[PDB]
Amino acid sequence: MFRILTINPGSTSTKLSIFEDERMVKMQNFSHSPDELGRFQKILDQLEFREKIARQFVEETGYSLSSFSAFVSRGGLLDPIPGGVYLVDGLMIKTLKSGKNGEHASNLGAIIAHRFSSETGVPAYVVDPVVVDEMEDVARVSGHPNYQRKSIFHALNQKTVAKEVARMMNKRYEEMNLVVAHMGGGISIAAHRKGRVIDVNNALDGDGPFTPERSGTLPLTQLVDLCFSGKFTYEEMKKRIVGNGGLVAYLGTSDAREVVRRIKQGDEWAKRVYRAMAYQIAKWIGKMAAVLKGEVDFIVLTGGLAHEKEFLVPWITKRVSFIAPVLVFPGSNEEKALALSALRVLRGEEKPKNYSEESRRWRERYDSYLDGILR
Amino acid sequence: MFRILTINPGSTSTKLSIFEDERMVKMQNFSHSPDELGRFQKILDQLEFREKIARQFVEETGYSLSSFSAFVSRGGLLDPIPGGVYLVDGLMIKTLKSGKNGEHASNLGAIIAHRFSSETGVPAYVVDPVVVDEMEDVARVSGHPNYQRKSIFHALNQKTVAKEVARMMNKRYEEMNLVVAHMGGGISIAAHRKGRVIDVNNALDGDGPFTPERSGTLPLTQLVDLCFSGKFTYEEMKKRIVGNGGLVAYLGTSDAREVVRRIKQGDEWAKRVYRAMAYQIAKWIGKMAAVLKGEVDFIVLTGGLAHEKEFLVPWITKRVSFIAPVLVFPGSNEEKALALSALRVLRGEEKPKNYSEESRRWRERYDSYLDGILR
Ligand SMILES: Nc1ncnc2c1ncn2[C@@H]1O[C@H](COP(=O)(O)OP(=O)(O)CP(=O)(O)O)[C@@H](O)[C@H]1O
Ligand SMILES: Nc1ncnc2c1ncn2[C@@H]1O[C@H](COP(=O)(O)OP(=O)(O)CP(=O)(O)O)[C@@H](O)[C@H]1O
Ligand code: NA
Ligand code: NA
Repeated sequence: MFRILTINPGSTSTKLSIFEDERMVKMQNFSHSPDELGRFQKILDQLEFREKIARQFVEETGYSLSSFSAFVSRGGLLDPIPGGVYLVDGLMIKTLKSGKNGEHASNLGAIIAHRFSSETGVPAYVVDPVVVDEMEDVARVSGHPNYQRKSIFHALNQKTVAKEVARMMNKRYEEMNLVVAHMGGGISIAAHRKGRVIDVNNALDGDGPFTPERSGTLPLTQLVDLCFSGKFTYEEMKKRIVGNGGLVAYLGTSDAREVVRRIKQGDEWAKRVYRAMAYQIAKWIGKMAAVLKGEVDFIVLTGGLAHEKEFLVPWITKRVSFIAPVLVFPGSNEEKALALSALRVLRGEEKPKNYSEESRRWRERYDSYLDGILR
Repeated sequence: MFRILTINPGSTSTKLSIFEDERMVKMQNFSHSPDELGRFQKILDQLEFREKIARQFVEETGYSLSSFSAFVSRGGLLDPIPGGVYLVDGLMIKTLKSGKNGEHASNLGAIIAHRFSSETGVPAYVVDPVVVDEMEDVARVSGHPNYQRKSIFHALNQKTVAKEVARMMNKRYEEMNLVVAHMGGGISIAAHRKGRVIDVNNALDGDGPFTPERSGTLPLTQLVDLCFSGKFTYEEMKKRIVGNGGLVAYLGTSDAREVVRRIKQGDEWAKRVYRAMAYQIAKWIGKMAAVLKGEVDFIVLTGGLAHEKEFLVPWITKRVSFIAPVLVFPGSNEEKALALSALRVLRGEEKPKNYSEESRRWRERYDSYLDGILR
């Protein structure tokens, strides 16, 4: 019986849970109000504030941090790496604290687990960071030398549902081909070729179909124009990619249930914009089908939007069932996903990756690719 | 946004959770040691003890019981009723407190929700009690007039996975035919005919295949003999049906992972007994296939034992795939299951049943059946 602690720091919340083997024994979401949050200049300044909530969470359990077998955290903005469960080390910490790859609340998670680790000797891990990158070189070329397509998406949910589909039919994730569509506030559509995400859109940076809250890919010219059109507000213009865009920008809401209600009342602009979102998701799924050369076992719809079975799901299904049957796996459980990955490691069913080495192996391969600087 | 509280009292534990719509915000399992538990004569005496833990659980949340939209509890030993979400009323309470249908820790749940209800005005519900009974008359005949086959199983998990399978393929639970096998410490195999469990074994009372901890159906003669063979210990002989039987009685453990480890070491008695359990599950699935006249869309393996994909799952699959394809849906989430059922009701997507009336409609039909007393 292994007792595990999962750490999941988000932009506006902090989720923690305790697992005893595969059974969850405690979980609590600690939301943070804009007020309470704006009290910090840089994101790193929240470090002690959030650690305090975690120590407190275990504290009022009667258990001590040394009674745990592992501490597991959501990855963060680490350098590109293959999927898997990594041991938190010195290089990871240095990178996270220096925000060399950007600052994000999720970076605090690994740091927090590491300290819990230095005080108890218990192992700390991070699994499937948002920077998981397992794509093929051909997918990196963008059309212009000083631009690269990068793999930045909800890799944890992707990998997790893919393995769930396999396990459901007692097959191996490694022997299938899938098109998995994670449709939440962010939308990533990935091509899984034999356990490897060979191509996917850069969801986190706003590339792809538009979402309930993001605008997704936008017209090039019209952009470079409205770019320096005086309307320049590096911030304002920058929030139209991850904050103020998509359904919320057209209908004034990012709640699908609200939008479906309107469609049932005869709202035509609402239905036209919602239908356009499904239309885009379908197109991208088509892109990924072409990536797999048509060899697709299943198309999987997952994420919050997969719950909407009256319009969205049926619309997508009609357009893409010619590629492969459609399977719906609604939602996503980050806590359970992280704890199980740590259990597999503790049970010796999976080998822990070493971020340090693993990062070098990746950069070495990427650097050989990047050697296109030869004129 | 509806805030819901789920109440789940078990034999040795108490699980509570708080949902804000479909998002879980707090959950905690309160295990109770034999010492702390044996401090009460009758099960009803734990009433105030467990209520105190629930009030405390919400207490340290900052929220007040009146800020909730609903209180949801696991059913209990109520009189037979169709599946669904019931409003807790006076008749239910009277029945639970009087243990007329038996005493069980799960009975405390509804009672606790009801009080929370009388203090705040908020609605209290119980969903899919273990006594859900939707079988056909033909399935009730046992072979002897003063004996009836009763439907007592983990109806919540059954109903829940069945609907999940449907939703997965965007079809309606009401338009399919399934054989669902819940394989945990208790094993129920049910025939789902168009959204109605028309037949299933009385898992809770020890009828069916043997389990990791229960003996299941036993030889009649050998039983009636060993019945009054002096070895009579109404208790001891009674615990060989739900406590001391099955794998634990043969191998000395009810942990499948432990048993699989032994099989990998060459243990032959272990492998022979484990294989016999799969063998039995398969036979019962065959019984249910005959109940559906072969019209089966899918065979679904769910519950803890569904996690064991090295032996159990593959053994069952080989024996029954001639009936219909096999789908594996491991585990079971009671908290999420209860909260979602209350959300659907609060959202008006499902109508709440009235235990009082619903119980009469059931007994009336049963009584017409029972009218076989006409010589
Ligand atoms: N039952 C339901 N019916 C219809 N829509 C639902 C739903 N539950 C959630 N949604 C919608 O699906 C969308 C996504 O929820 P999800 O939990 O995946 O998003 P997120 O807020 O966590 C952001 P991201 O996906 O980038 O992490 C929501 O924005 C909501 O509009
Ligand atoms: N990952 C895993 N691999 C193999 N076996 C597992 C497992 N997780 C659980 N099990 C086994 O499956 C069985 C059932 O767990 P489940 O959670 O359904 O049981 P339960 O204890 O809740 C009793 P009941 O099913 O009657 O409520 C356990 O008895 C255990 O031996
Ligand atoms: Na777009
Ligand atoms: Na038996």
